[PDB]
Amino acid sequence: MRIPLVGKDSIESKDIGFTLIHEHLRVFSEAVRQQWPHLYNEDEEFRNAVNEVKRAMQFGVKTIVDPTVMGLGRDIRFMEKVVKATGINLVAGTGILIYIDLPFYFLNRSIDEIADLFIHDIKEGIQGTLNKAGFVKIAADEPGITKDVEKVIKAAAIANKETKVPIITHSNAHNNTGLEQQRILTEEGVDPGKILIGHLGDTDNIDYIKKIADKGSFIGLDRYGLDMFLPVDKRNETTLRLIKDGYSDKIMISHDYCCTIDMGTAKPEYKPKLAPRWSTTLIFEDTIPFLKRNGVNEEVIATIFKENPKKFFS
Amino acid sequence: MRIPLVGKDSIESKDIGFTLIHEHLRVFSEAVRQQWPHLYNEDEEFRNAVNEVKRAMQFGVKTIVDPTVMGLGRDIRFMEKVVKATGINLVAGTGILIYIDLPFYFLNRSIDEIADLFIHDIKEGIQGTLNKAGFVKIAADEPGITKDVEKVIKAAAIANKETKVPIITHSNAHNNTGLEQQRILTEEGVDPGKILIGHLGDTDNIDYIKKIADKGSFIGLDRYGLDMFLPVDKRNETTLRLIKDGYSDKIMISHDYCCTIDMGTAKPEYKPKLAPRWSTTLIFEDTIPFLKRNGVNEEVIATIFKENPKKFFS
Ligand SMILES: [Co+2]
Ligand SMILES: [Co+2]
Ligand SMILES: [Fe+3]
Ligand SMILES: [Fe+3]
Repeated sequence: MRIPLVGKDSIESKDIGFTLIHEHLRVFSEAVRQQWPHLYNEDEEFRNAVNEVKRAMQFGVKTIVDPTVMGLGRDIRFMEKVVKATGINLVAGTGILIYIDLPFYFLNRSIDEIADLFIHDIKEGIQGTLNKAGFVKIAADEPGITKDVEKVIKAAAIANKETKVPIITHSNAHNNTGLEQQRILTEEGVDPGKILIGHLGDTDNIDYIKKIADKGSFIGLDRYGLDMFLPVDKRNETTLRLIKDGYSDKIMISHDYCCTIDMGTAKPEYKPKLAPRWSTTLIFEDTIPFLKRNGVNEEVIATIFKENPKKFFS
Repeated sequence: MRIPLVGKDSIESKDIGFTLIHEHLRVFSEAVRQQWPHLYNEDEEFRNAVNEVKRAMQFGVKTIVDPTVMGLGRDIRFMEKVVKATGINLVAGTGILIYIDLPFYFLNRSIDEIADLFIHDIKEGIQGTLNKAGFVKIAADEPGITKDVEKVIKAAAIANKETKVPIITHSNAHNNTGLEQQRILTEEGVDPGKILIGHLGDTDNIDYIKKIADKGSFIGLDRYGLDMFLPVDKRNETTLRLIKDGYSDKIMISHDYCCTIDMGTAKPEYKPKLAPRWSTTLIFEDTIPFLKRNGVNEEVIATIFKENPKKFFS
């Protein structure tokens, strides 16, 4: 297939190259930014995103997939400015990130109406531009598969069947929300190989992770650097074990890094070892060197960062 | 006190004149408008608001209080354009309308931080303008007094104690959310006479309505025309009974009219009598004529629409 890119002509999926599948140029709550602009500094957000993207490119990253959608402050014009300043291939998406209920707008509205919003972004363009969405992003977390969460999942299935774009999820690794997302999507006719079940790297429960991979979907070991969810060393051991056991062709690795994010800062926790620097390049500083010196060869690295994204977007 | 007005110098509260205490120039879900602008037409929204405001002014309305805040799409620049086009006195507010949880921005943030946002809008101005907020708006509905709902209530109390602006609420008339809002605010030191408990006209449970008025707060008979909550005739009978029983000095009347609103349309219900035309002038067409021909004198009308707002803002 051809993948739409922000600020560029679309590319063939075979040309995606080395990809970070889950990173955020910027995240914010739409209602807070609209109501209290004094809390934000767009110039700093722009500088932060440009600098992070440039650093990723210096390590060989060719494409970044950014699943900032409704609920996380997607801004296609900000994204296109970052592209112009860096030259990155940037894949933007459509979708909705909620944990409980949809915004009031959606009262009395059908799953088809929700799907039409996603299809609009895929076929016509995002936010009044010709930049088109290349995937759909959906979520579930601690509250489980609520009524409105299910509506969004089913709308993503409709958009995938109509346009063939893949689906990226946010899940909570400690309930079975990821497993439920996969099942609900596949029951609607979505190819399991067109789904990335997100945030599975937040657990060391390898049997749960493997169960989802064995059902055909990519597994998101996608929060490297967020020690609050799982420390880097345990993520590395889980990643290494999955590679040793033959799961390279389902593994996707990223950081979920937010070059800026507006949420309040949680209480710091200090451990014996110096805290890792969460960024878009931590895997080049820590994870990839760790895998290599544990015997993981170059072909595994190419599978995870090139072949798997290529398949996902094919 | 002096009441700040959008696009005008502040006025003494004695000069507020005939007031509609709860009307919306425009409502939308911030995240949906940001992500799917194709669903909206600002020129139509502007025309609708200007035309409604002009009609209200033709019946003698001097001031409109608009409690559109975070969660309902407050836009101070849109409001100031409507003022420029009409000459209305418009009171804008600050606050947050949620039913369950706050946006992700508020994770790990204190009640004091929330109050600081409201105080910023009151003292410094709304959305980067010098238009200042003249009241705080808070909500609770079917989910009851959740953790985050309580946080917003307590933040409104802090803002009221610091700045002396009054508090308008949204409640669900069929639970005791309005009674709970009143109690929580008064326990924090808010004068009950600085509170309007909203949406009480949605019930004909006169004992519940009177209980709140007797605890010192204004009662919002504030959704005239929304037959889905309560039909006009039963609202009129409840209003008349409250007047007959001596409650004029606590009654506030409005329509909650939204000149535009983005929410999906509920299923229509057709009754034997022609449905009333919900607008900002329905009370001049129906309610006020009904009260007068049932013996309600001009002094009652002046109490409800002039003296009560004056007290509320004093
Ligand atoms: Co996520
Ligand atoms: Co309300
Ligand atoms: Fe993310
Ligand atoms: Fe309202």
